[PDB]
Amino acid sequence: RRRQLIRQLLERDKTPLAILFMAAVVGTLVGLAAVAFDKGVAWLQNQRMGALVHTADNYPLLLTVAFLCSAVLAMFGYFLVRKYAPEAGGSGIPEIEGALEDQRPVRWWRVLPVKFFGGLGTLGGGMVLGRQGPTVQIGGNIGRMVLDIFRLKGDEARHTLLATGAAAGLAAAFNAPLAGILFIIEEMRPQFRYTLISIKAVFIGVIMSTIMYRIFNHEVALIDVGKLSDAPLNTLWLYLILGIIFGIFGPIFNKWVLGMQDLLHRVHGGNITKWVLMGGAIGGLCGLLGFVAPATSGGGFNLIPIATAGNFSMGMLVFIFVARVITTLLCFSSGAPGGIFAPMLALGTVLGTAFGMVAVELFPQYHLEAGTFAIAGMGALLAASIRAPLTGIILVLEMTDNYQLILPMIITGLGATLLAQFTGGKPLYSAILARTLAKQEAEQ
Amino acid sequence: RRRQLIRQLLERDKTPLAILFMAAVVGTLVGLAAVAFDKGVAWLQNQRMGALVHTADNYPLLLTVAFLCSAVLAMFGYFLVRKYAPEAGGSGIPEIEGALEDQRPVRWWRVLPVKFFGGLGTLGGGMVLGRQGPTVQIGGNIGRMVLDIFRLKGDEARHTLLATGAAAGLAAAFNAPLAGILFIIEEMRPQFRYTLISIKAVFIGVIMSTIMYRIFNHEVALIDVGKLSDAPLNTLWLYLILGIIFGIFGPIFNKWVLGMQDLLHRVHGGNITKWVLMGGAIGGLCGLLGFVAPATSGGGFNLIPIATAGNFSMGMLVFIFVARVITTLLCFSSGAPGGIFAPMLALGTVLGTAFGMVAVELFPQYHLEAGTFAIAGMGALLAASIRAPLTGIILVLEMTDNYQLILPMIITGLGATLLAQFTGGKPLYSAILARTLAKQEA
Repeated sequence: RRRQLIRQLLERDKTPLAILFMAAVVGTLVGLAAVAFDKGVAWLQNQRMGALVHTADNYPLLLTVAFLCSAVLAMFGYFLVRKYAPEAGGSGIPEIEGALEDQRPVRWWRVLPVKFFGGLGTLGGGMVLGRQGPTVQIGGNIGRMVLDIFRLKGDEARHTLLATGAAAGLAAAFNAPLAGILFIIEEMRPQFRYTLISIKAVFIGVIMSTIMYRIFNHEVALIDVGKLSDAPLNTLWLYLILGIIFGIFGPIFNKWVLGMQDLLHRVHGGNITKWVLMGGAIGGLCGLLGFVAPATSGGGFNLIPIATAGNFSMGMLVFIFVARVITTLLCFSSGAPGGIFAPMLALGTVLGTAFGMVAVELFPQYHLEAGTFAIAGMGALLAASIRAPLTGIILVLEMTDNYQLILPMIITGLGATLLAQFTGGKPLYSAILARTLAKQEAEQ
Repeated sequence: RRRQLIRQLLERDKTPLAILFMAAVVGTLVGLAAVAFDKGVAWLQNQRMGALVHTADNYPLLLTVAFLCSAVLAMFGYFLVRKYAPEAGGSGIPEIEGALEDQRPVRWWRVLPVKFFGGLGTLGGGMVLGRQGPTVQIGGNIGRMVLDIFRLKGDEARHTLLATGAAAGLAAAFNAPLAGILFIIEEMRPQFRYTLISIKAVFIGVIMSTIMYRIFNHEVALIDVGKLSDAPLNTLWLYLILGIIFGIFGPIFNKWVLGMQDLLHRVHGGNITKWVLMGGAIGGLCGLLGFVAPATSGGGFNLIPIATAGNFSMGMLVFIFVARVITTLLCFSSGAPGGIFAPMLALGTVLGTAFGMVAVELFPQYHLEAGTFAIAGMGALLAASIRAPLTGIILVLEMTDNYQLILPMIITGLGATLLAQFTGGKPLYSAILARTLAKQEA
C-alpha cells in the first residue's frame, strides 16, 4: 500500500473549511453555556447561605432549612432526569463516548435543558459532584445541535463537532484548554479503531470556549496553590510508592461506585417516585453536612489549596478522606446529574497530603514539603480509576502551575495506572458505558 | 458491533507486561545514548574553542582553523552516512515515521554508530542543526534493537517499542517528557489507520529516559527566559496576527527546504566524494560563522534568552533571521545528520521578538513586553512547517515555563497551522517521507 500512503501523506491535515468554522461556533456556545451553568450553581449555593442567615438563631430550625433547601433542589434535578432524559443522569461522559462509537444518540432537544437545569439542582444543592460532567455532555450535545441545524454531512463532521463540543466543555469548566484536547485524544475518541476527528478543529473550539469563559472569569483561579518546592532525584522513589498505593486503591474505588450503583437501584427498582425521593434525601444529607462539616460536602475544590498548604491535622486528613469517599459514592452512584472528576482531585490531594505528612516525618534528610505529594496525588485517582493518566497530569499541571513537579507527577501517575491494570481494574467510564450497552441488549 | 464493543471495553488498557518491561529498558538506553551524544557534541565544540586560543593573534590563521576544524568534522559525518547508512542522513524523523507505517526498515546495526558518530561531526563541528532528530532516530533504532535481541513477536510489540524509543529520544534531548509523548501521538504514529501503540508503554520509556538525562544535567536547563508578563484579553488579537504571518511563511520555508534539497543534489550528482566535499564547505562555513558572528551559526538556543529579553536591536534581529534562514536550509537540505526543530525554534523566537517590538510602539496603551511574542512565536514555525502545533506548544511550555502565556501560544499556533493549510503548505516530515517513497518505486 505504498502508493495509497504517498497519496494520503500529501493530503494530511486538510480539514474542510466548513468544519473549521462550525467548530468555532460550537466552542463559543459551549463557553457561554459553561459560564451560565457556572454563574447559576453559584447563585443557588448563595441563596442557600442567605437562608441559613435568616434562621441562624434556632439551631434545629437551621439544620432543617439546610436539609430541605438541598432536598428540593436535588429532587427537582433527579426528577428532570428520569422524566425527560435518563441518559442525562450521572457523569455525562460514558454517553458522549457512546455517541462517538455510534451506539448512543445525542438527544439534544431533551438533554440540553435537562442536564443544565437538573445539574443546577444537584450542584447548586451542594451535592458532592463537579461541574465538568455537566459541561462535557452539554457541550457534546451542543456540538450535535449545530450539526442538525446547519445540516452538515460526513462522518468527520459528526464525530468532530461532537468531540470539539465535549473538549471545549472540559476546557471552559476547568480553565484547562490543553487538558480538554488531551481528554479527547486519550480517552473520549473511539478506542479500538481509526476516526476522522480533526484535531486542528477540536483546537479552534477549545480556544473560543476558553476565551468566552475568560471574559466572565478573569483575575481568579479555580485553585491557587502557589509555587511549592522542587523534588530532588533521590526523592522520586517516594512518588513511585505513593503511585503504587493509588494503583491498588484505584480499582477498589471503581468497584464501590459500580456496586453502589446496583445497591442503590434496589432501593428504588427504577421507580421515578422512590428515586426522586431518595434523591432529595441524599441532597438534604449533603446540604446538611454543608453546614456542620463542610469539608465532607461540596465539589472539593475548596480544601485543595488548604490540604496542599498543610493546614490540616493528619486526623482531619483521615477524617475527610473516609467521609468524602462515602459521600462521593452516594452522590455519584445514585445517578444524580454531575461529575466525579472534581471530587477525585480532592480525594487525591487529601491522600497525597497525608502521605507527604508521613514522608516528612520519616525523612528529614530529604527536606520534604507534604505539599509536593498532594500535587503528585491530585491527578492520581484520575489515573488509577478512570485510567487517563496523560489527561490528569496535564490537568493538574494547568490548575496548579507547578511544572518543576512534572517528574514526580508523571511517576506517581504511571505507578497508579500500572498498579490499577496489574490488580485487575478497568477504566471507570469504559466499564460504565459497557454495563449500559449490556442492558441495552439484555432486554432482548 | 455492539457485541464486540462491550467485550473490547471490558478489555481496554491491558498492555502485556512483556511490552511494558521492555519499554523501561528502551528509555534507559536512549537516555544514556542521548546523554552520551550530547556530551560528545559539546566536547568537540570545546576543542574548537581551545584551538582558537592557541592562534588568537594571527587573525587569518584563526579564520582558517575555524573553517578547517569544522570542515574536517563535517566531512566525517557526510562520509559516515553515504558509506555505511544513507537513511541516517537528515533529520531521521521521516525514516522512523515510515518505519511505523512499515514502509521503511530499521537497520540498527548500521544507524546507531553512523548517526551517533556522524552526528558528532556535523553537530560538534558547529553546523546549524540540533541534537533532537539524531536522538529520535537513534532512539527508534535502540527500540528496534532490543526487540530483535529479546525476540519479541507481534505487531503491537514492533510498533510500540519503536515508538517509545522515538519519544524517549525527544524527551531526553529536550528535557520534555510530555512533548515527547505528544509527538508520537500527534505526528509519529501511523496517521491514517488504527495501530496498537501502547500509550502507557510510551510513557514508561519517557520517564526512564528523562530520569537518565536528569542524572547528568540537572540544576541547568537549555532555555531560561524567566517569568514574563501576562496577556490581557484586549491584547490577544495581536497573537492571531502573528500566527497568520507564521502561517503564510511556513509553506514558503517548506518549499525552499524541499527545493534546495534538490538544487544541492545537482552540485554533487549523488557522488560520495563531491557530496562529502560539499559538506566540508558548508561545515567549514559554519565553524567560520561560529567565530565571526556566532548567532548566525550553531543550534540557536543561545540567542533565545537574548531575543526574548529584548537585548537585540530590530536590525540585528532582521540580520539573525535572514542569516539563519540561509544557514538552516544549507545545513539541513544538504543531507547532514541533525534535526530542524531547534533551528526552527530560534527562527520563531526571532520572528516573534521582531513582531513584539513593533507592537510595543504601535500600542503603548497595552503595556506590552516584546518577550511575550517571542514565546508565542517560538513554536509557531513548528506549527506552520511541520504541522504539529500541539507538540510545538507543549514543548515550548515545558522549556520556557510561562504558562500564563498558554492562550497567546495556542492562538499563534492555530493561526499558524490554519494559514499553512489555507495556503497549501504541507507537513514537512510527511512531505519528505512522501518524496522518499516516490523514488522507492521509480
